[PDB]
Amino acid sequence: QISVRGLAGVENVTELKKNFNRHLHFTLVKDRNVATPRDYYFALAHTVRDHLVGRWIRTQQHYYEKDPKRIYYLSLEFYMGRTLQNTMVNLALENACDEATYQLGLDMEELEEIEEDAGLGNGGLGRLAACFLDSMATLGLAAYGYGIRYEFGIFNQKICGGWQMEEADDWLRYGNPWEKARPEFTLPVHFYGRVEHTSQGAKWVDTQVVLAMPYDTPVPGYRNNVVNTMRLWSAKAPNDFNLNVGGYIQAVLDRNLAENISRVLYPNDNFFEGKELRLKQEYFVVAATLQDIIRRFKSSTNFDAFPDKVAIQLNDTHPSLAIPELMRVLVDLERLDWDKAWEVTVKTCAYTNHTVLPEALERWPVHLLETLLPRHLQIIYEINQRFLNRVAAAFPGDVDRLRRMSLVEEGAVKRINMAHLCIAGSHAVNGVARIHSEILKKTIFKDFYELEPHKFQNKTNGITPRRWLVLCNPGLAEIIAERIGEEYISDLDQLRKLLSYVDDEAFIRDVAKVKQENKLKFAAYLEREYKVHINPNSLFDVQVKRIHEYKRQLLNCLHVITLYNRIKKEPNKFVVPRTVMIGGKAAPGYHMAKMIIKLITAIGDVVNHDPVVGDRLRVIFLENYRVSLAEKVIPAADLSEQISTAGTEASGTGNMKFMLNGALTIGTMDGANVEMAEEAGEENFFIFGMRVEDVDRLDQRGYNAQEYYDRIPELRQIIEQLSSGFFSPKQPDLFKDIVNMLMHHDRFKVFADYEEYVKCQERVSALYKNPREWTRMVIRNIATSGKFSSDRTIAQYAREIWGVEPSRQRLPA
Ligand SMILES: O=C(Nc1ccccc1)C(=O)N[C@@H]1O[C@H](CO)[C@@H](O)[C@H](O)[C@H]1O
Ligand SMILES: O=C(Nc1ccccc1)C(=O)N[C@@H]1O[C@H](CO)[C@@H](O)[C@H](O)[C@H]1O
Repeated sequence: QISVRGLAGVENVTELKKNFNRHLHFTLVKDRNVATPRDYYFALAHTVRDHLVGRWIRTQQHYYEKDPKRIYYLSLEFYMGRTLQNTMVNLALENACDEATYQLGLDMEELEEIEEDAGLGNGGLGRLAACFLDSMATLGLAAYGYGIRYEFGIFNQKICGGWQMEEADDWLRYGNPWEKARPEFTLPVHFYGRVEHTSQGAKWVDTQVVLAMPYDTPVPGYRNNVVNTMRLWSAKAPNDFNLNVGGYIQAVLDRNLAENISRVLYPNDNFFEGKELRLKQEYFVVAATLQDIIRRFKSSTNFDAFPDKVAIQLNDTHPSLAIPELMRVLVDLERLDWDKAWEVTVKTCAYTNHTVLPEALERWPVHLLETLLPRHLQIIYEINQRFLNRVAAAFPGDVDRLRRMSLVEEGAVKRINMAHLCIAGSHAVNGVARIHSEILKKTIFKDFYELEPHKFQNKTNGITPRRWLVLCNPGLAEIIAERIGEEYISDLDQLRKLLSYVDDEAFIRDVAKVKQENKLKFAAYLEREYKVHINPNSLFDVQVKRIHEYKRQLLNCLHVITLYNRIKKEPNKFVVPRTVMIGGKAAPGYHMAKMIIKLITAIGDVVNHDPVVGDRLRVIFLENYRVSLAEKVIPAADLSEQISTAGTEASGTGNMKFMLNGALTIGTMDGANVEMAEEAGEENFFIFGMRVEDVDRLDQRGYNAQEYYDRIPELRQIIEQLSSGFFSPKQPDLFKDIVNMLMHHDRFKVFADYEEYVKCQERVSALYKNPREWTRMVIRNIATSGKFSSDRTIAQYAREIWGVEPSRQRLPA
């Protein structure tokens, strides 16, 4: 149908059809008379997966022959989403499969909807890892993603009576056609035990063993025949585990305890919970991964070359135990001297920070590490002692610096600061957007920057244009390709060529047509699967991201209520119709976040049923926001809400997805919004509110929310409506906690940005009244979105941290 989706050759289509029928028969053990839609999905997945095998085997043998430096990306989260369409896109198989299935009497899009998301992440950090894997393969890097194969991913969100309910994400129930179990590469991981000091070195003894079984998933590069590996570990009890009939049976049942390690993803976004099971998960991935790395390195004794052949990237502090684990193996097992082992470790490891919120930073109680990982604790103490001796030599007499920089935090319970460990043990430390990286050097890691300035870098985040343009918005990808060709898909900077089309009447019409079609398609999705009715001609105002106070969904809520109150005051006055869509999951134990969701639905309940409002304002909570839903709503959006308090959103990546897909942005100068505005021009961005400096000034003075309440009559009305039970008639005090927080303990200064936000939103509505000028500004955004390709980001990691050169060169098919 459309060019960017590839060729549908006679030979290919015939071969796809016959292999589809072969799998339906031999693999699924079905015929066409009994086959269900799910059977058809699986037959297709197997048909496509067959095309990966040859390339996968030859990519890995190529790495064996050439022996390039290997990149190991360690993460507790990989938010992959669906794999079928992505695989077809990267293999140029989409049109061929579409044709083949069409001739078999099947709709491929319908089959694609059957696949479960691989929801092995919470949000931004997990999705970044996924985009990164795609870019690393597309850039021909010898890269491996290493993580955990959770049996249960991020929970499925159900909304019941306006409240979030959680249910287990049983994503493996029907099987996963995209993984290959590798039970022959199973490795032991050790826990507990004790440290024994012998004549020659320390020994870690009397441990309990859990097995780590790897599952490999292919990661195809974009049309370069490269297929890299994501290896995810699953926990397995050894056969003699816990080994009378009651006794025998119980011993077998108790194997569950060991296997619980990989059972479920911790559902916290930007928060630290010091649970033993989480620590076990963190060590489990680290221990199994490092053994795999060392084994592969030896199959190339001399560890001087280790950093020349290995890079380990730590996705935040979650796999920070890689540092003392590498030291443990090098010192205790390989018998290297401390100083050499340390040199190797530092040159191998690099650390990426993803948040400055203090509650999110990992600080593990010493007593936990003492029991679970006694040898690692000893190594951490030794690292700390040697590190502090260095600090003391550089800043003599600065006793407070010593305590501030210590890996060991004193207090009620002694804790290890994992971020401090990571900085000490890495040759590179980076933030994820220019403003964030500057904040790291100026505030939370200031002491470390002063000691080792060369270590600190920036690597602004990005998104893959494959999933986030070609896959989810083929219509836009096509109208761009018609003008500037196809090369932009792996060279997004080429989108700048679209600037010469900003006055092109045909292109303006095409951009606007593509958006309208996307909005119609999404409006049809909402009716079919949720029976909700929306005006497709209205401005699609969307805020999708995890529910957190710093992201300020509440500020959005305040604007929504302002609009409703204004309509009610002057009903027969024209307003630009809006569909306000808010979606995202709340962490199960985050009360305030759960209250915010209830508020959103409560506002919708009132607004959506007021006859005076009509089709002029609609408020919808998008249930179960996840990668597959993002691929649907983002292409349909007109306005992207990126309204975090300045200095709180490290980067954001949802922002980039919207920019690439033809939405305009209303946002604070926070995270990557700053660079987005810089790329597009501030005239082409709806910027409002406090900058970081303004927040700092307010903090010095003290933030008094009452001041705003007293001086803004429209804000007073909203608070009074909330408190009185206007939005909860049967439970008048339902939102008392929200009001109290806003008035008395608001860390994120919702009121301080209220006036500027509402004013800015009026300017959005004004522009939307002029479709031609709206679209022209959209073109200016898409055209300057190139910087935010994860290909750019990965190329920078490669050259500036890993010391490897990216390549767009094809491997033979
Ligand atoms: O090939 C497989 N997965 C794969 C292949 C290519 C790309 C992505 C995933 C796979 O899972 N094969 C399974 O191996 C089992 C033995 O190890 C067989 O019993 C299964 O029938 C087969 O599906
Ligand atoms: O810190 C994060 N997650 C987390 C933190 C602790 C425990 C589990 C997950 C996180 O997701 N941070 C986000 O990283 C994104 C990718 O760099 C950024 O775009 C976001 O700004 C940041 O909040």
